[PDB]
Amino acid sequence: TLLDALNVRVVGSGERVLVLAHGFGTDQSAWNRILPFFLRDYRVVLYDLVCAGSVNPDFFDFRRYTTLDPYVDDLLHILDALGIDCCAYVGHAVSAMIGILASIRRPELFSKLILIGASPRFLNDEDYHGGFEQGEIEKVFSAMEANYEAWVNGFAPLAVGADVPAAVREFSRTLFNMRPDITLFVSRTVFNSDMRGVLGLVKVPCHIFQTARDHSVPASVATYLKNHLGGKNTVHWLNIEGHLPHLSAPTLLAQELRRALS
Repeated sequence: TLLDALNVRVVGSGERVLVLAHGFGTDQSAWNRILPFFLRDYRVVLYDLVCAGSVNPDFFDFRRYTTLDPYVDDLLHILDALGIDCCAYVGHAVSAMIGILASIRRPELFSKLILIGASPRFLNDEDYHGGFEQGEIEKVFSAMEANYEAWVNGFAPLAVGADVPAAVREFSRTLFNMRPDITLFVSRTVFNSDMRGVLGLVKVPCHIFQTARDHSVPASVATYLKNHLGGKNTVHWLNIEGHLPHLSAPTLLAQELRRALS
């Protein structure tokens, strides 16, 4: 029933497992345009985080999903249920972190992690530039709660960054699918987490995919990850603007994935 609730799907003609894990505001459909590049060499595993608008909101238990741990639990449950003993993992934003944490708990499960638009911490402090001040973040939450639609319309073009209208709409609609309720709660969960202290525990190689002008991830956060993740790290400086390259420049992003995977 968890595989059903989280919309777990296994496609492709290959034998090597590749899992694609969406970030906040989207669901697994965000990979639709990447997918074709991997169907013939891989067994591709996709799923939706509980907070995706495509998952029954009855399954979003506010007394459970207060931190990333249960998200990790869900991932690890999927992989065990599918009988996966080793895979390559691609995670966008929050799913980058979920991947990190999963790898630490089950290092045998991952051959490689690929992180797209990852950050261990959004908030600035003494010696760390995360991109956001405590004030800023709060004004986001009050904008979201006051008028959810107005917020989506102002946030989506910024998240996409580049002028790709089709992408803005697609991101808009998956944000709109989410119950405003949950979007608020999940955002709190994320903007307030500090993953910095875990990075050194990672031992699996990580490829850090970083776009130009990512509104939620400064260029230095990519370097920081490269410097702190405890395994062998490669940074991929994408010639793409925005935080959602899988929606905005899918052919370009797929080519880099293919390269990172070899």
